[PDB]
Amino acid sequence: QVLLLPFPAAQGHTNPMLQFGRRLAYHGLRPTLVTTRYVLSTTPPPGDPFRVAAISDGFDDASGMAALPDPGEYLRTLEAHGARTLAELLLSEARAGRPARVLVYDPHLPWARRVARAAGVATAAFLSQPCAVDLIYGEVCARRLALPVTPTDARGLYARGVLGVELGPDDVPPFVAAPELTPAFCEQSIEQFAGLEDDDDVLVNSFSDLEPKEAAYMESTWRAKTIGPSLPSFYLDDGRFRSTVPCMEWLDKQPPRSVVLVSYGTVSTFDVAKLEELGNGLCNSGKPFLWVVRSNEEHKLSVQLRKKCEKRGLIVPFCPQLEVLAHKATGCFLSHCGWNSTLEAIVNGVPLVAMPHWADQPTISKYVESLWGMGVRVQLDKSGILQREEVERCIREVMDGDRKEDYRRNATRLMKKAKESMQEGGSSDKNIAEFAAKYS
Ligand SMILES: O=c1ccn([C@@H]2O[C@H](COP(=O)(O)OP(=O)(O)O[C@H]3O[C@H](CO)[C@@H](O)[C@H](O)[C@H]3F)[C@@H](O)[C@H]2O)c(=O)[nH]1
Ligand SMILES: CC1=C[C@H]2O[C@@H]3CC[C@](C)([C@@]2(C)CC1)[C@]31CO1
Repeated sequence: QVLLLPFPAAQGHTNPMLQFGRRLAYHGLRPTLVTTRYVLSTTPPPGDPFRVAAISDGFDDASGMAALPDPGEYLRTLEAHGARTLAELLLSEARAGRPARVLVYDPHLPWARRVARAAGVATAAFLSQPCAVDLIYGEVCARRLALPVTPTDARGLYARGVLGVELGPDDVPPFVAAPELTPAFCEQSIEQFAGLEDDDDVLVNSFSDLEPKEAAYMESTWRAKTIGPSLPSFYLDDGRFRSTVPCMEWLDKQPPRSVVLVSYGTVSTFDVAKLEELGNGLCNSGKPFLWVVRSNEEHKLSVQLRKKCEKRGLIVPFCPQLEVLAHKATGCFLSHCGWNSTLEAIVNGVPLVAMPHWADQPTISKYVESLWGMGVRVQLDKSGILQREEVERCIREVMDGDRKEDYRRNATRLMKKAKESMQEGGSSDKNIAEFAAKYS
């Protein structure tokens, strides 16, 4: 048995780990998704070839995140209850005749390691953020960089050939460049790396052609092996689809490369004025657009703005984002540049307009714009606000610019390297097959 333990609830942690698990099953391993009782009760299971098992974060009936909006407080409770119930699960599983061969875990759950190790179970950390950000956190954890991290430290990393781009103040990861803003997330980001060297394996959802210096450093410093992009094999053109979702039918009616997909992710919240600038920007661009506005956010949307969006947009609460990104009508993606989103754009060859909020997004956005060349980043005004004119300018810059073809050329180029990495003999595929063999 292979246990897979993502950060619970966090869809940006769970899909990639599930896809890695399908490849393990292809090689003969048996994967089990481990998740909270709440999420189990309130979500269909993944299905074959996965078993499911449960632990508790304390809130088996309510959402604990909702209950404990203070993040330090939630993490503390997840740790107390998760660690206890994971220990219980490792024993109950052995007693049922399914002893865990390895626990693959998100090291945003640092406690998972100690519990597995004390139960005698091999451990494999699964990093779901890019090498470039991972390694900076790593440098802090290893006491080679002090907090706060500065553009000067970043420039040393670039000068040493470790980072492939020079990060300015808006590009350094804010959790360690401005730790005061987010104390719990700083500590969580850094503590990923505490004890990592005791792991049997360390894995990262990226591919080495995308971040070659950063992946090489992560490997020689932390034994990190690239196993991504961890996406369904169909999108990767890997031989060894079409849904009925209504928004796909709308998209079927649009001309080729005409549509802007717009999504700011599952976590971040936008206030009314910010939604107003984003949505007016979209309407003002004159492009068709599929704008994802979550159920828990849509009450911030005025009737007027909503009516303006009807002329050539469609607003939905959720879309099948991979399917949309693979669709012929889709011309670019205005994205917060979460890592999962960015990798999905890359595998589909879709150029990006980046509008980062935090975590790894500012750094990712800088790579998009400078090293990868597959898009542009929105420039906030002097006081930190995104204006509708900037949203509109960037959409039009990517879709009608003199550099329209540069963004497309790079996105296509990187699409092909991403597919190669995950096909048989590719750099990521090889690390997957090695891991598979190790535990079979
Ligand atoms: O309508 C929808 C909306 C989303 N999805 C899918 O949900 C996932 C969103 O992941 P992404 O990394 O872009 O956003 P999120 O989990 O906020 O990322 C956090 O977690 C990431 C991983 O640690 C991190 O890089 C990032 O900074 C964090 F914000 C991605 O697989 C989408 O395809 C969808 O299918 N339909
Ligand atoms: C609330 C939360 C959400 C997740 O998604 C976001 C990306 C990393 C992150 C620290 C975490 C894994 C963990 C904390 C998060 C808050 O930043």
